[PDB]
Amino acid sequence: MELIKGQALFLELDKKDFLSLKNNDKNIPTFAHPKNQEKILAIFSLPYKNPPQNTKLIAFYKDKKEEIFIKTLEGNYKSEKLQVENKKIFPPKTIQERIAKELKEANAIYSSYTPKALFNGAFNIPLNSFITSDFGKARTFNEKVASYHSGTDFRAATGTPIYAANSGVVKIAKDRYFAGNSVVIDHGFGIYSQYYHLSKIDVKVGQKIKKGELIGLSGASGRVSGPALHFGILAGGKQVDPLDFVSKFNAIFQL
Ligand SMILES: NS(=O)(=O)c1ccc(Cc2ccc(C(=O)NO)cc2)cc1
Ligand SMILES: [Zn+2]
Repeated sequence: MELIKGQALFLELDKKDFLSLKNNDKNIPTFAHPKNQEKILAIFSLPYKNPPQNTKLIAFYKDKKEEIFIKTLEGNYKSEKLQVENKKIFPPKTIQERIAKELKEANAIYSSYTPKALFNGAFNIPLNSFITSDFGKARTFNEKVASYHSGTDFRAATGTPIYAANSGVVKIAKDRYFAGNSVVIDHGFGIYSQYYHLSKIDVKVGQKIKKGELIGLSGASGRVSGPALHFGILAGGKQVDPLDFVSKFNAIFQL
């Protein structure tokens, strides 16, 4: 199989006698296929930055094992050559402490695996607008990736109401260093949606939020280049192309 970097893929396997699914060390969780009772699914994701050239997964059954090979593609993402160089940014201690603390808080959440669906059918978009900046835009020195846009931006004047893309539980609902006012929602099975740069937050940590319910108003918090909504999806432990993942998830779970 082939997969473009920064994308997720739904793998399908026989349910009967299945014991586990592995990638070296790492176990990969599985969930039911919602339409076919003889199948199970797993989500597999390639990082954007520095992915392997190929990946070999193994599914262990009682009777036998099944090898899955996946080749990484580069895709056709927009990229610009960086001119300066990263050097390294030297922020003041107070900011470095804040960033490092927020990072830890995020990793703990992103590696919680909720083994049931908290969603309700298909994802919807968080507002009815259009994309102003795409997933995957890269900056390169030495044709190696220095940075990339890890979500997608939708046009929004400050104050545009923003709606949950699907049901779940809120896990983050506060001002954070680069993200501004942030909401992150757990949808189950390790799928998280992300809403950044809000001017207002209307939900609370631990709250159960239904699809289409209001979660805030858009703003420009944390942003240099003007107001906009940044929407992200993290799944299989990585940031992935949100519109790509939404169309693949919906093809399977549309009620
Ligand atoms: N540790 S932290 O402060 O919570 C933290 C660090 C990095 C990021 C990634 C990120 C941020 C903003 C944007 C963006 O809006 N593009 O328009 C995209 C990605 C998110 C949160
Ligand atoms: Zn963005």
